[PDB]
Parts: sequence; structure tokens; C-alpha cells
Amino acid sequence: IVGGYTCGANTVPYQVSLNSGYHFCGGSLINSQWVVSAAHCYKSGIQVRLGEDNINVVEGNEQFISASKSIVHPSYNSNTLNNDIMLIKLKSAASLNSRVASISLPTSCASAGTQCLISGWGNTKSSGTSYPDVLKCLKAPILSDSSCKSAYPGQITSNMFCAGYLEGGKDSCQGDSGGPVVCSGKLQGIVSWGSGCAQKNKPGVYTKVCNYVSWIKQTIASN
Ligand SMILES: Cc1ccc(C(=N)N)cc1F
Ligand SMILES: [Ca+2]
Repeated sequence: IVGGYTCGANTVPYQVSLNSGYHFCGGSLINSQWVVSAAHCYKSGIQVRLGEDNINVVEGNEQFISASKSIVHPSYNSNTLNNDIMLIKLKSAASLNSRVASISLPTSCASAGTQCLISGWGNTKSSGTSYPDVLKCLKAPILSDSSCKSAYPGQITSNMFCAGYLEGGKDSCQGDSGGPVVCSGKLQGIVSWGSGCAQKNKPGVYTKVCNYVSWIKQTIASN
């Protein structure tokens, strides 16, 4: 997250870190057994880390649970990033409490102008590299479809939305991949892509979660 703020420990209780020896992606806990992330975060040997603030220090509220299965969306295209969404099932159920909690799926899609919270352990620099230990947060509005398409001609599908600031300076970034965009207490987006980070007229692009609620529910119901 570039141009954000320190969230505060366990203040984003649905935020997970995906770890394969090191943090490599975020994700969102959606029930005691399942995490939503980006398809571009797929790899084998994932350990889901819940209750994290400082990802380098065991602070006492963590739960570390290995994935039993990952399910990349059947229509994910890694070239275009269309349908950039994955489900990860935990080998055992997380213990839910104030600091480890699931986030609601949307009942309807969120409109341009809606204020959201984006979070992660990604790069905090737009030129250069600095990776934080503690969770970073950014408040950002959803942008209009027309402005999103103007920023990224030929690249925005019906399964994507832009959020952030056309002026630059505030954005998600590398390492935030797969993490949440939460608006009015609903998971509306997944950190997906963008050209660089926090660049003028190059806002963040996010997977449009509301398009996937049926798939998520029926996948969970049978897996
Ligand atoms: C992998 C990646 C690329 C760009 C952005 C962004 N500028 N929002 C975020 C990301 F997670
Ligand atoms: Ca920790």
C-alpha cells in the first residue's frame, strides 16, 4: 500500500497473509474454512496466516493453518487477468473471535463513489521498494467505469473495477495482491493489477466480487 496508514493490530480481522516460507499475497476470510484471494496468487504449499499484524513477529493472536485445496476460477485468464479470483480451503476451521473474523459477501455491486478500505503488506513505495512488517490500510473510492476504461483502454472487463485516486500517490501495490477491498462492511473487490503503483491516471484495478457470489456459494457448498 502506497500513501496509506498503519491499520492497527487486528483492526482488519478478515485480512489474511498467504505464506509459502514468506508472505506473498493477501486474502479475505469469508467463513471459518474458506479464504478468497486472487487467481494470480495461485501456488501450491500455501499456509494461511490469520490474526496477523507484524508478519515477522509472533504477537499472540495468529492462527497458522495450511490450505487443503485451492480452486482457481474456471474462467481465469492469466494474460488478461479476467476472472482473477481463487478460493482456498483451510485444513481445519479457524477459531473466530474479535481479531479473526469473516467478511460478508456483497448482496449487490457497489457504485462509483463508494468509499472502501484496501489493506495489505505490499510495497509502500511507488519508485523503489520498501515492504512493511505491519498491516497497511488505504481508504479509497470506487471510480466510474468510464474513467477506469479511459485510464486503461482495451483492458477493463465487466469483472473489474478501478478504485483510488487519478492524481496518484495513494494505491495498492506489489504484495497487496489478493487482498480485500471492503465497502460498507462487504467484500467488493480483490487486489488484482495496475500499471506500476500510485501513478497519475493509473488507478488500481480490482476483481468485481459481486459477480462471483453464486460461484463462491456453490463452490463452498460442494467442497
Ligand atoms: C500486483 C499489483 C500491481 C498493481 C497494483 C496497483 N497499482 N494497484 C496492485 C497490485 F497488487
Ligand atoms: Ca505476527
